[PDB]
Amino acid sequence: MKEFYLTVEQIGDSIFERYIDSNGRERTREVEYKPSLFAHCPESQATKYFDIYGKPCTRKLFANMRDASQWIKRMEDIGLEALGMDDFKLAYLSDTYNYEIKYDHTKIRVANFDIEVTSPDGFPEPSQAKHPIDAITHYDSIDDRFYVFDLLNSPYGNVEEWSIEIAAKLQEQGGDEVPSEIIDKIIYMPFDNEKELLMEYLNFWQQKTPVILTGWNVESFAIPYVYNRIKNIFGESTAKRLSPHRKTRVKVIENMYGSREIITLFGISVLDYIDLYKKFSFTNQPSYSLDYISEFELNVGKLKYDGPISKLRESNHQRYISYNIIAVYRVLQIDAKRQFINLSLDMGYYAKIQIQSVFSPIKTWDAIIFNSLKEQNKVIPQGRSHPVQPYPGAFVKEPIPNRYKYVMSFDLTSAYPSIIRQVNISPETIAGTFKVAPLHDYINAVAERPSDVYSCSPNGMMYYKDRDGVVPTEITKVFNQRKEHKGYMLAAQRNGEIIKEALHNPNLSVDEPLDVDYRFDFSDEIKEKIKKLSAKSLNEMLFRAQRTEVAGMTAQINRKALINGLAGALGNVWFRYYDLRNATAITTFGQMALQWIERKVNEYLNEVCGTEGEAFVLYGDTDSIYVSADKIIDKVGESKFRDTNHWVDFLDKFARERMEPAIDRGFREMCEYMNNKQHLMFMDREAIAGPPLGSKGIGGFWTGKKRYALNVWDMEGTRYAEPKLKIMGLETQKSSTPKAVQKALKECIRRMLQEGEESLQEYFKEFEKEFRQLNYISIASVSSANNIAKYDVGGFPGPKCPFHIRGILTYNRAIKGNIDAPQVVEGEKVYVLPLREGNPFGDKCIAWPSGTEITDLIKDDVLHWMDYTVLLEKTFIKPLEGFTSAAKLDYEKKASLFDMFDF
DNA sequence: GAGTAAGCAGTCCGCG
DNA sequence: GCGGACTGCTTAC
Ligand SMILES: O=c1ccn([C@H]2C[C@H](O)[C@@H](COP(=O)(O)CP(=O)(O)OP(=O)(O)O)O2)c(=O)[nH]1
Ligand SMILES: [Ca+2]
Ligand SMILES: [Ca+2]
Ligand SMILES: [Ca+2]
Ligand SMILES: [Ca+2]
Repeated sequence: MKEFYLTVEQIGDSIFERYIDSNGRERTREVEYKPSLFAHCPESQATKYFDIYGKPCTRKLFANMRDASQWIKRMEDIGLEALGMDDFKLAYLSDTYNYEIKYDHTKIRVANFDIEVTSPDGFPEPSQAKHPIDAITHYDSIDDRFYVFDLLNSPYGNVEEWSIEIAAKLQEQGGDEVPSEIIDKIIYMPFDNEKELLMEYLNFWQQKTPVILTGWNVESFAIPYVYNRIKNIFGESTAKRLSPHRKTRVKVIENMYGSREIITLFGISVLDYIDLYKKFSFTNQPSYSLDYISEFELNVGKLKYDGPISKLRESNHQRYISYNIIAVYRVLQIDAKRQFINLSLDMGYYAKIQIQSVFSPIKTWDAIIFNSLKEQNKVIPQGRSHPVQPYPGAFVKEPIPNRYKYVMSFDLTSAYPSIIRQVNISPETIAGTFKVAPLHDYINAVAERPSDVYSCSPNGMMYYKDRDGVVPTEITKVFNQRKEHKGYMLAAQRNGEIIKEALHNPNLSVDEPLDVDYRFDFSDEIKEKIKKLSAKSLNEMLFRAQRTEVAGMTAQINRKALINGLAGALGNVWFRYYDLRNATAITTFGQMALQWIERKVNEYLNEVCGTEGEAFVLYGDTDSIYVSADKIIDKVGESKFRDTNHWVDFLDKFARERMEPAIDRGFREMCEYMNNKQHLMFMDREAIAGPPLGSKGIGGFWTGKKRYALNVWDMEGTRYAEPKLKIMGLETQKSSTPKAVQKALKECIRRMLQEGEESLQEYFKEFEKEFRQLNYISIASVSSANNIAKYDVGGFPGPKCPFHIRGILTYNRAIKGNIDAPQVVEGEKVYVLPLREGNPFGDKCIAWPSGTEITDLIKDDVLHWMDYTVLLEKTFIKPLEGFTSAAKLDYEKKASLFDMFDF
């Protein structure tokens, strides 16, 4: 097989690489790597190395990596550019794997682990590690085994062995309900003292050395706790055995809020799953506890136990160990669904970076572009310092706040990357400039055509048509990968809907789910069988379909993120190819595009409807337009339609057969106008929205920019079995809005959009009537707790103190001297509740860590003093007021002359 | 060390 | 009691 790297590190003048050899065996090697860098030379000098602008360079081959670094300094002291890859492990990887990396995941050791630590004195800080590590579950992807390290004897209690028989029993049977599919995979190792447990853990670590190290919060908790604990017991160099190359760094992160210390284990690629989740999932959760995310991603119940975690090992060791094991499994289950480890690996090897560098689009693209240019013997520029400057982004049309009955939306395929490719925007494709007209002049086709010769953006930039830039070339490769996966996700999504329609009439027989590939639209024959299947079979199929759609989602959305990342990175000063002319070329072309096509669409629709100057485009943002289809519908008359699906079919056909061509024609003209390399402005229909036919539903509404609601029947070709709400920006979409209020507001919106004013009024009355009976957590607000110290004036609120911070300060005072009350962590999320005046907390609000029940010592008082009135007004009524007034609708029956009668 | 646009809640402060 | 300037947080794209 072809060889591929596992990890690479630079240590002095040495490259340390773990790799898989041709026999598929894991190896390590120290390499005295001899780097190269480049200096411009005169034209007189024969060379095969040119920089990106075509200037000749001379190769400087250094005897070691320090030599190359010193040379960079000397070049700075002279005032001349030092060209080439300055991150030597990237050059090494590039030189060592000069071919497309084909990797095999079954040879890559992936470790998932979680430790337990009993603490009678509050949170066990990793930097101190003054408490015994009393459990470790470590899952090894190559043995496919959960290795369990269990401390029986500890200063905090001596316990009996954990029972695999009891762990496997149902909870309702006194057992721990450890999932059956992993019972046979547990290897249990009890220990009578800490020292032998850790020694045995290290010895096992050397034998099964992680390549990818993951789990939940491993980077901030488990890894540094294990390191510092081993350090304190055995010494630093023993703790250093956690590194395959016996090198570590007690690191520091430089950002915006705080000052922490994590451990860099050299020769290991750490991907804390919480970080993967935050980057790749595109959710913002009110909490990031594993219980919460597990419930969210998998619909498994919260791991139940009695009393604090600081007493769990002693009161119920049986459950303590089982839960340690289950928590490890849960991350594996989330990854089986989301597939972020697979994605990370795909991207890492594609770019030829250290795998942990997937968190940095900038690093990722620097490597991709470097490897691309090197193939053509081109020499990359030296990174330069730049001052941070703001620059303009997208256009957003101010919408008229209102209800909007029928709406058809259209949006450009991969807009920013497509602009890059259309205009040929790259550092080396710059041809010059032209004198700009005001933007509106391009929008309205009155401005002098920018160029006969070059490809242009209305920002003033000109690019070569006759040659490809490394940016367009490489962004196109990743775009095409993205396209393929979106194709799979949408097919699976459509297949899902075929299955949901078939569940309306489930057959009564014993059958099996069909062996199909959900990535491709079901054949007619498959559709026929589906119509005969049992409910059991169908639901299993729906599950499989939905798991396929999730996988395509992960793979498509994050390749999209990567390419969109390339466009944004051009405006980041740390990017080697930083250039505000290129960044601005994209955004400004985007602004023109959106407003250009708004004009063309109003023109076209006025023409086909035989009217003039009517406004069909009601709203737009970045690359999207929203079209009022009321007149399209009135033109034919609502009477002519059989059911809802009939008119959805009409507008679908209208968009595809009439509008899109007119849109295409409009953009091809703009392409010619800007003399672009390639026409790539593809604006496909997104949503088809309206009320159910015959209903009092209002279809949709806008309250302002980025704030709207649509009852959608078809989305990018997916015809839903049931209408689905498309809500953007409104409180139901915000993680700060309480759970039960999101739910309540959404149901209000659903009623407005599908049923009408009377239905809405009915529901509102009920909610206000019953809401006081909701669980306090479900009605608590959520906020990130940033810069807490800044507003802490002797335990009390300082000036300009934010509401949620004041609650944190209220919490701190009420738990002062409470030994095991959970401390709020700076930068993390809290629940927040308003308090009635005269409460025994002495302030107007309280806040405690999200995802957790509030400590029982102050829960009582919180429940008693919660201010339901304020909580409803603030989170529910006031947003609902915004929705309804914009929609010209009432949530409560207004007073009227009819009040004089008895109905 | 991907980007900008833009909405809403809240504090401070003015207002016979 | 509510506006406007201000920060903080959060979303749409
Ligand atoms: O996180 C983001 C989101 C958007 N955009 C910019 C760049 C985006 O190109 C642009 C439009 O945003 P969408 O309509 O959501 C996306 P796109 O067109 O990428 O992908 P489709 O083919 O529609 O799934 O906004 C960003 O720069 N960053
Ligand atoms: Ca735990
Ligand atoms: Ca788009
Ligand atoms: Ca059937
Ligand atoms: Ca869009």
